[PDB]
Amino acid sequence: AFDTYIKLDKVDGESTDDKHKKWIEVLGFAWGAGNECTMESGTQGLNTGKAMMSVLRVTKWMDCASVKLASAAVQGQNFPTLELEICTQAGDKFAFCIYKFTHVAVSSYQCSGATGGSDRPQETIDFAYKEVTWEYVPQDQNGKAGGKIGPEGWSLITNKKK
Amino acid sequence: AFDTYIKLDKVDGESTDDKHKKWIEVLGFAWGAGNECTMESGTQGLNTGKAMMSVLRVTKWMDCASVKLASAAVQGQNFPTLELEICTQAGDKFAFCIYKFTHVAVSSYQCSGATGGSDRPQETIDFAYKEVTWEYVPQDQNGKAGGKIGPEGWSLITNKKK
Amino acid sequence: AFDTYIKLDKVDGESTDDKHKKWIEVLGFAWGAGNECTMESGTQGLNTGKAMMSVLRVTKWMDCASVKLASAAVQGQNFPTLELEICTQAGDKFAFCIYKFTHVAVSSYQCSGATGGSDRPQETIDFAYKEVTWEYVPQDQNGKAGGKIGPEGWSLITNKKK
Amino acid sequence: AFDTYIKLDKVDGESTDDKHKKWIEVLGFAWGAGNECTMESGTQGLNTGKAMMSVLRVTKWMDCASVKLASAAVQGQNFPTLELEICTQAGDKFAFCIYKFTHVAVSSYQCSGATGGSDRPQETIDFAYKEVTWEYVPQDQNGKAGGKIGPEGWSLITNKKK
Amino acid sequence: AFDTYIKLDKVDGESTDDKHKKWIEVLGFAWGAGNECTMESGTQGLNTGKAMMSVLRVTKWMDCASVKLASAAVQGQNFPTLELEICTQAGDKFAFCIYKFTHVAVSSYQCSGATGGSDRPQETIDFAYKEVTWEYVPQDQNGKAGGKIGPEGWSLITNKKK
Amino acid sequence: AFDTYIKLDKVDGESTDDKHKKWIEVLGFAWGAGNECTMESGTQGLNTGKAMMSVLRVTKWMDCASVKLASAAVQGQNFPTLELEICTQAGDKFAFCIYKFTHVAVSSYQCSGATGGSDRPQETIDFAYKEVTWEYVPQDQNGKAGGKIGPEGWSLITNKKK
Repeated sequence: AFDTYIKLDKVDGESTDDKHKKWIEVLGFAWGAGNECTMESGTQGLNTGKAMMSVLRVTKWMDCASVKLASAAVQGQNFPTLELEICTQAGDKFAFCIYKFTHVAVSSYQCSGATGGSDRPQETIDFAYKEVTWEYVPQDQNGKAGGKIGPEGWSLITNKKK
Repeated sequence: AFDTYIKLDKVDGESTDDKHKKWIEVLGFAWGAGNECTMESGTQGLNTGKAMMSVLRVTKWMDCASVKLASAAVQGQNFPTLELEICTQAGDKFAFCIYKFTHVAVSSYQCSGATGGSDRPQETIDFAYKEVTWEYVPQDQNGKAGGKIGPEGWSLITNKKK
Repeated sequence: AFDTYIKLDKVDGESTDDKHKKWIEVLGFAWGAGNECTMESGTQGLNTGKAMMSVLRVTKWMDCASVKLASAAVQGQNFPTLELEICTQAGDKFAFCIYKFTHVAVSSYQCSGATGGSDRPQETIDFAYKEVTWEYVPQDQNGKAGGKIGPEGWSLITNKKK
Repeated sequence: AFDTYIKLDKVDGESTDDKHKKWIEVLGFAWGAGNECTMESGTQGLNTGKAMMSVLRVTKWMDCASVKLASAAVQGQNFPTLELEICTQAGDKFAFCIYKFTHVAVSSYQCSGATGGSDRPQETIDFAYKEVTWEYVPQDQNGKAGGKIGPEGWSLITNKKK
Repeated sequence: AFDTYIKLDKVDGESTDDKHKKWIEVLGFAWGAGNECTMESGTQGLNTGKAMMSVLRVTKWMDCASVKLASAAVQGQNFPTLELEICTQAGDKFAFCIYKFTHVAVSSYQCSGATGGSDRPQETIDFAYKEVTWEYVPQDQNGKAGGKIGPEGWSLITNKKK
Repeated sequence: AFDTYIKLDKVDGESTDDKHKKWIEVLGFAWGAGNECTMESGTQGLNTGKAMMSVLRVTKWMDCASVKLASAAVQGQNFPTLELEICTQAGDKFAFCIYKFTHVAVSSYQCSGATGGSDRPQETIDFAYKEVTWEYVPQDQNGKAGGKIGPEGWSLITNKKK
């Protein structure tokens, strides 16, 4: 259920499934946005102010991407595009949620090792970006998919939509 | 027990039950209000000062509303009306508590994915607003409902009741 | 054991037991007082300074009082009298502790809903006040009650006892 | 094991055991002292500076002392003497630790009620003081007691020993 | 699984396995790097700013290295090289991750003892450094290893790569 | 396993084992040292700066030493020597780690009592000092001991080694 993959330009991960070959296998993502809307209690309009977005926080094991992720950090390396993709365990293994970032960087890379229990050390990566898109897809109780829900998004270079 | 649904103007969720078609299915809500009454210990009257209210914090899975919720955030999108509704599992599936917000915005949208366990990622949404109403309904031990308890509320535009 | 009820002037709760009809059924109360006695280590006398008291923090389910409690908050509504009462499960269901507040307000009302597990949402209410009284009653191991322990208390309008 | 009792001048608690009639039965005490000795790393001598002591934090159920404890708080009531006593479950139910405070006050009284589970609400009391004494007594593996370990202590009025 | 060893110049640990004789056996490592990339939302470029790296936090039992580690701390002792190495439990016990630090110091040494349960006290060591290298190696599902992933790294003396 | 004893000059504890008669039996110790080595990222050398050490935090039950420990606190009492010693459960009950402090004080004494469960109240003592030594001893898998690992240490009066 909710198997998550993520793609970086010229950065081979280790995945194996048909639709995500050499992608990076990821556990959790965590991501957020929201504006500066106060509870005011004195102003007539709402007053949304400015828009804002959060880094994406990826969790995953060590793989073949580690070293590049490690270097990316201290290198301030610019990527054109990061694609996040969560795909259904059942149904048709399709992506019911397709995220898309543009102008991405690794803002932090962390590493740590349980020691003697769970296999594979675990890393946590923070991906800073400029632009992004949501895209969601429902699933027919009959197993199959349904219509895709209008790909929308936002840009921190323009402070406009999509 | 305590099944919670929530409605937004022109924002189809995914619900299915008769009374809440295409509504957004929600787990928890959390909401609060209260004034600035100090323990003083020097003033003769009570001294309630100003009134205040909190954002509503919704919890729910990803659905078809996600993308719109996502966009709403960075878009500062204004909605006329948000209706919250908690409905009894037994009895007559009626709403024993009907909340009503007027002039609503999404102040924050957060996203996160367990990775490989529970199904469906989970989002947490903060809804800023201008006005609102409580409304509660008791339930007859004989299963059925009882009289509705006077719909009351408050406005941050007037700082008056109802 | 330790069943707690609480009464507000013209504010029907939902209780049912003989001695507390239409009272508000409550789970926890939490309450505190104490003065500003420092560990000094330089002054000869003790130096109690000023007296102080805390809000009472009530916990309970949603009931018929909710809406009034909700309104009370933003309304800064003044009540003459709040009576707290904890009554023995065994023995004679009598109140072994009788609290009494005078000039009460709701300083905050909070709401929240588990989602799908425990029944009934849960609210937490903070009651600000001016005056109050303890009153305790022992219980005879023979089941029955014993003498009542001198009703005492204090006032924040006078900073005197009882 | 480690049954704790505590005595206040003209303040009947509820205890029953032979050696502690009408004393107040207590669960935990928590107490501390220590000076202002820094890790310096620049000064030749140690440099203990000033001496200091902590309030005693008592935990216990509601009893017949509650009301007096409650009043003591807001009243800044001065007591001459508080005796703490921890007594062995086995052996001879003797006190292997005898604490003694002089010039005591209640600096805070807190109250709280679980609601519906454990019996008896629980209060936490902070006792401010001027002077105090330790006294400890070993126990013969043969069940019986041993010699008492020199009653020592300290005073915050003199900043001298015993 | 994920057995971790670490080597210091002229500092015999206690390990025993063929490939890591007299090395120091370690449980967890924890390590991190990342730059100062803000979510900006006003600047056109990304703006990675400066690069930065974290201390390495080692966890291990007391061994023969303890005393030297202890002395290193207060001595500010400079080492040329610290090699970290995590080796597969299965396959060929090879190191699928080879870390390499240059110009290392012990910035802190901590000690602590459970008391009576787990064997061996536990120490936590922080290793400050100047330079370092990642190096990772995949593993053939057929048990054996695969190609090594380009040894990269970074230097805080140059603020350049590798 | 890892049985810990500690000795103070003219301060009889309660221990019983042959090698530690009347010593104080202790559960945990916790102790630390380390210098002020920054991650700099601008300076060429390492830059260890100053050396520093932590108090030793002892945990133990109440015994015959309590009262003296209690008095030591408020008395700022100077001891010449504190010896810490952790001894193997198996093998030959020898001390595989011998700590030695010189010019010791009790900087804090804390007390607390579970109430009715675990036997014996528990105290936590902080020992401030001037000087100290590590000393470790390996153990032959054949049960017996091995060579002792050079007794080293440090002084806060000189800021030199051993």
